[PDB]
Amino acid sequence: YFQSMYSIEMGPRGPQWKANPHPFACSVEDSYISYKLTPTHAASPVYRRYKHFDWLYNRLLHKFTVISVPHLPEKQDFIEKRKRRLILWMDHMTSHPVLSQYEGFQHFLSCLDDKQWKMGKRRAEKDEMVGASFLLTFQIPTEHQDLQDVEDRVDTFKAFSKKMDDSVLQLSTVASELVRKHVGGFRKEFQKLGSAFQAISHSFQMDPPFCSEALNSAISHTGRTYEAIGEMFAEQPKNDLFQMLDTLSLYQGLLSNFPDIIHLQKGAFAKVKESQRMSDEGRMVQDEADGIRRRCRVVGFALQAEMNHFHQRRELDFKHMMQNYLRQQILFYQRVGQQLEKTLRMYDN
Amino acid sequence: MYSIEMGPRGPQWKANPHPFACSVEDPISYKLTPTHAASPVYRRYKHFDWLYNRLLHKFTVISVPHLPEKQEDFIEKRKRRLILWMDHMTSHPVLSQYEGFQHFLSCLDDKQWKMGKRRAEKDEMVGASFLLTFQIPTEHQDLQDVEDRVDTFKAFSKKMDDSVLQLSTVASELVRKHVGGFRKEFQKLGSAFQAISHSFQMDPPFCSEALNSAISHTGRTYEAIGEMFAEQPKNDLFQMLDTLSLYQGLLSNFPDIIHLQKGAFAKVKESQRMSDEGRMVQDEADGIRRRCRVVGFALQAEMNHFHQRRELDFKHMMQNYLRQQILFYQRVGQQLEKTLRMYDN
Repeated sequence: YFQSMYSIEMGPRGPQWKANPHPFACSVEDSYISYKLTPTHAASPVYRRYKHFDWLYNRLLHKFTVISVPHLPEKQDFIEKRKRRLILWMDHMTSHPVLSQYEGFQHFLSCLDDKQWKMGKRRAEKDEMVGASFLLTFQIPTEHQDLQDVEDRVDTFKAFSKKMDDSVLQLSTVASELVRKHVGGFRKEFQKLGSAFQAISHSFQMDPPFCSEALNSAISHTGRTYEAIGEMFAEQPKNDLFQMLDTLSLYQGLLSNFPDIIHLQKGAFAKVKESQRMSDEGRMVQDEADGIRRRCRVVGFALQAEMNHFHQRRELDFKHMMQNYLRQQILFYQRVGQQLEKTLRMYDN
Repeated sequence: MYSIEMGPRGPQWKANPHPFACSVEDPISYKLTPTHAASPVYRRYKHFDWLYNRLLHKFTVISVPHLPEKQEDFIEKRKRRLILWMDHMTSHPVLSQYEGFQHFLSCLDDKQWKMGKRRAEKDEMVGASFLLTFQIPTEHQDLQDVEDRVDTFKAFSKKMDDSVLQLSTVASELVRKHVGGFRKEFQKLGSAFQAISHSFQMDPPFCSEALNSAISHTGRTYEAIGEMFAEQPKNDLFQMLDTLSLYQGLLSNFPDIIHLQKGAFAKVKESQRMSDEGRMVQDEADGIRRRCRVVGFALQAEMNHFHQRRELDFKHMMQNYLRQQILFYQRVGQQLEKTLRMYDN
C-alpha cells in the first residue's frame, strides 16, 4: 500500500499509543538451540534461534528512535536464564502497541519457508531507515500548544528515569548479593548449628546405661534438620530471587534506551527555538520553521505516549514482581517452620 | 540424714523426703519465695556468694552448680542464671537438704541470720568428715567394675565438655549474626525497596500512589523484620546459653573429684600389695578399702544424678529453643503476609 501508520490517542493519563487492532501473544519454549515460538495468530509454530533474535533486535534499534526497545540477554545457569529473559522480552514486545505491529517482527514470527526467510530479512533491511509515521487521532488541546510545557514534561521524566535506573541497579545488586549470601553465609550458619547438635548427641552416646536413645536420636534429628534447612536456603534463590533479577534486568535495558531517546527530543526542541529565532532575524523562512515545529510536536506526543506506556508496564511488572517474590518468601518461611515443628515432635516421647 | 541406695541404674542418692522449689524474683535484693516457707525472703548476691563458698568447703564429692560471675544484658542474665542455679540446688537430693541452705531460705529475722551464719561456719563435718554422714548400701560391688565406670564417665565428661563448648561458641556467634549480619541483609533489602518506591514518586501525575505505598510498606516491613532478628536472641539463644553455662560449671567439678577417686583405687591396690608383703598392717589396708568404697558410692550417685538432670534440662533446652524459633518464623511470615495484601487488588 503506502506505509504503516501508528496512532496516538488521548487518554486518562494523557497521550497514549492506540491499541494494536490485531493483538497477539507468543510463547517461547524448547549444538544449536532453536526456541519453539508459538504466536496466537499463526497456524503453525516457529523455531527461531537467538541469532535470529539478535537480527531482529538490531533491526528494531535502527527503526524506532523514540520508542524503548527491550534488550536481549547476554550473547555469551546461563541457558536457563536466557529463556526466562527471552520470555520477558517477548511479552514486552507483544504488549507494545507499536513494536507488535512491526513488519520485521511479523516476518520473525510467521515465516515458515526458508526461501522466504532470506527475502523477508533483506526486505526489512530497507525499511528502516524509514523512520516513522505517527498520526494523531485527537485534536490538539490548548495545554499542549506550548512545546515548553512538553519539554518540561520530558525533563521531569529524565530526572525520574535517572533515579529509577539507580534504584533498579541498587536493588539488582542487593538481590545478587543475597543469592551468594544464601548459598554461602545463610547455609553456613544453619549447618554449624546442626553440626553442633550432632556433637551434643555423639557425646551423649558415650555412656550406654545412663543415656536415653530416644533423646540422643531426637537431638541428632534436630542436627540433621538444621543442616537440611541450610540446604533450603541455598536452593531458595531459584524460586524468588532469580525471577526478580530477570524482571529488573528487563528494565535495565528499557531505562538505558531513554538517555538517547531524550537527547534526540531535546535536540528537536532546540531546533524549533533556533529555527524560529532565525526566522525572526530574517536568516530563515517561516513556513520551513513551521514544519520543524509541527514535526517536533508530533514526535513529542509519541514520546509522551511512550513514557505513558512505560509507566503502564512498569506498574504491572513491579506489582507482579513484589507479589511473586513475597508469595515465595512466605512459602519459604512456612516450609522452614514445618521442618522445625517436625523435629520438635521428636521430644514428645 | 543422707543415704545412698541401689537402683535400676545402680547407686543413687535417696530422694529428698521434703521436696520443694524456690522462685526468684527481682522487685539489688532478690525476692526468694520458697514454696514450703511460710514467708518470702530477700537476699542479695553477696548472700549467695557466702552460701556458695559454704557448699564448696562442705561438699567435696558433690558437684555444686557454679554461681554466675560477680563482675549489656548483665545483671539481667545474672537473674536468669541464678534461677537455673537455684533450680539445680532444690532438685539435688543432698544440696537441698543442707542446713545452711535451709537457713538461707527460711530466715525472716536478722539477729538469727547472723547467728545461723556462724552456725554454718563452725561446722565439724566437712570435706572428708562429711563422708561419715551418709550411709552406703550393704551390697558389695567389684572395685574394678567401679573404676571402669568412673573411667567411662571421665571419657564422657571430657567429650561433653567439648560439645557443649562447641554449641556455646556457635550460639554466641549466632547472637552477633542476628544483631549484625541477619539484620543487615534484611535492612539492605527493605532499603532498596524504599528507594524504588521513592524513585517512583518523581513523576507525580503518571505514577500510582497506591503501588508506591505498598512498595514502601514492604520496605518498612523488611526493616522491621531486621529488628526482629536483632531482638530474637533474647527469646531463645540467651536461654540456651544459660543452660550450657550451668553444665560447663558442673562438668568442671568432676576432674578433681574423679582424680581423687582414681587415687583412692590406687591406694587400695597399693596398701594391699604391701600388706601381703608384710610391709603394712592389714587392718589399716582394710580401712583404706572401706574408705574407697564409700567415696566410690558417693561418686556413682553424683554421676547418676548428673545424668538424670542432663537429660531433663537438655530436653527442655531443645524444646524451649525450637518452640521459640517456630514462633519467630511464624511472626516473620505474618509480616510478609501483611505486606503482601497491600498489593490487593
